[PDB]
Amino acid sequence: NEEPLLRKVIFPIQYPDIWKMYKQAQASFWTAEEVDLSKDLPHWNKLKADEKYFISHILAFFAASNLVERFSQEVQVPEARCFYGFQILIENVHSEMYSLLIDTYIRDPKKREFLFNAIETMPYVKKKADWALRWIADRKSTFGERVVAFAAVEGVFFSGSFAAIFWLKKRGLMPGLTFSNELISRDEGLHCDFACLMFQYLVNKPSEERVREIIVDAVKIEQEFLTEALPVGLIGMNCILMKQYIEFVADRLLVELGFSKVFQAENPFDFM
Amino acid sequence: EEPLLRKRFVIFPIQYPDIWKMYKQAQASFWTAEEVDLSKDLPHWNKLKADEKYFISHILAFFANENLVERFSQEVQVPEARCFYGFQILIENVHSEMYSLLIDTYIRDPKKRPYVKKKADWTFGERVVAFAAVEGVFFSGSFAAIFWLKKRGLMPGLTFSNELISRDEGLHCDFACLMFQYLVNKPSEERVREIIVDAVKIEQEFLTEALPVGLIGMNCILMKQYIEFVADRLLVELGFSKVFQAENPFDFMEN
Ligand SMILES: [Fe+3]
Ligand SMILES: [Fe+3]
Repeated sequence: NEEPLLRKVIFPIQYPDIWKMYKQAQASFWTAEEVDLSKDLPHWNKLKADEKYFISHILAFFAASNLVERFSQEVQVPEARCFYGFQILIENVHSEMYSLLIDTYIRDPKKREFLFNAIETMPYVKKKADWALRWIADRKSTFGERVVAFAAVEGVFFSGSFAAIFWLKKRGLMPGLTFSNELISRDEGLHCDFACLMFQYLVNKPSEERVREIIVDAVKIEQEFLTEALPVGLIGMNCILMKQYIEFVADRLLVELGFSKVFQAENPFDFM
Repeated sequence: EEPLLRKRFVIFPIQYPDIWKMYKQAQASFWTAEEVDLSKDLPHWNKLKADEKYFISHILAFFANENLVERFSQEVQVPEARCFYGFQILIENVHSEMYSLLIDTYIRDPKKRPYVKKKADWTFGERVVAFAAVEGVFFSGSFAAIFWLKKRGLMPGLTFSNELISRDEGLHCDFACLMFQYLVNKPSEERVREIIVDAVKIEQEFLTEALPVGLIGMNCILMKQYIEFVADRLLVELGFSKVFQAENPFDFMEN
């Protein structure tokens, strides 16, 4: 309780800018039903064996993916709690959408079964697990550290896959997948932005050194996935350029938290 | 332990269609505070008596917890249930914003801007019922009081917000009953009564001793009856029998 966010009639609003972001969340409310998948199987069938493997897998990883309930309890400002309550909900809309997309492109139930049991095995899930239990759950962890981890989960992890799905939009393919990709990644941006806003109200925040360790570690994990394990070559993208994008994204985040760049990586993707 | 408390990778194909249908119903009743127009209430408020202002402000003060759903939501494993609870969390935030706006609209003077204690102190199944009780028994008499204001044609912002909020609590309370059905081990009829009947006592004391509905022209004996009626309706919903046998006295609460 040295911290304004942490210390124990919502109106009038004390924090207009926390509140403005809640209001932006509400403004952009949607449901998985809103998204039209009727024109997708034709485009899907035009994809090649390697591109279907890739798309079906990154979807499964999106689906495989509860720290927000913890922040909502911990943070004591009503304005913030409203934003986290909306975040809980919209995340559940994300899951529905991924389930819908899979069910639309993987029609046979046993194929879905093979697919998911594979994905539980894989490194990307274990590595992201180990990272969160290292930087969130450790309980030598601090609140400032968790805020930075929180921001990374939203803005570094899956950043490369949103980009991959945007690359397909460039080629006029799969309008339901790409349209839902836009809504979801927009939602993540806002969530990443909110975490960066909270970080600005901290009395005790972590060393630039420490902020780099959390962030650059996620970059390690995300780059490995999309270049080593499930390479973007599978859908005609360049690996080197993707590693660079992940770093541009991570540099942007460091600067949002008020620190200097580490990688100096420019954005390689016009379409982004 | 229990199906609702035990362990999914992908929502579809839906497993508990009845719980899912409730989530979809919640989604279909989405609203925000700004959709309720409070710009004709102050003139009405200024025409009220001293005792009507007293009553309305005080119930609005007690209207102004979903810590508990941030616990149910974490404990329940069935994805369809977790979806409903997510949406419930959102809607109670809409409710609080609504009640803050109302207070702010009528009690413009900052300086001006009990029952509380009895609620505070007051197995998964027990918590479900106590949870159902909060939605259903607590504040049911306050909902009826504002439906009385509507019958006299007063305070249209308050009364409309009340219709919306009442409807949500109905759904939220119904949902706690659907959860209760799915329990394999549930407390006996004896425990439910204790929880529901303690609830009724607290609510009855509140709207007839501390802050009598007589202040807005209502009959207390009848308000006591209606609270008992709501409690009865809950007991039967949870799969038990009535304890009070109370008829709903209010013709205006019949739609
Ligand atoms: Fe998110
Ligand atoms: Fe409720």
